[PDB]
Amino acid sequence: GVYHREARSGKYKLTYAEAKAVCEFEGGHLATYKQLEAARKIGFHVCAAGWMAKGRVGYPIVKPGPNCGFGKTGIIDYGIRLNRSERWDAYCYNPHAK
Repeated sequence: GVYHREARSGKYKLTYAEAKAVCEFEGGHLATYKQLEAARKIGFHVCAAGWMAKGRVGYPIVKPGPNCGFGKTGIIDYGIRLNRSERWDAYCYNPHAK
């Protein structure tokens, strides 16, 4: 059960700490790479850095955009950047997320 999530103020405003608090808020759990992958292959596409893993934020793109991803394939994750104080989206993952 993976679903994209944004900030109450707008995209690119959630920090690994905030992004999680939201997902874990409703007994949920941040989405990972492999997870967002199996969901990405089903149609999980979100042109925006989505927090994941212990603190890694990538850019999952199933449809190579012209100006968005410039033509990227799959999730574009490079790993943590040692700065959760960043601002992006938040990938949620709850068994029921209800």
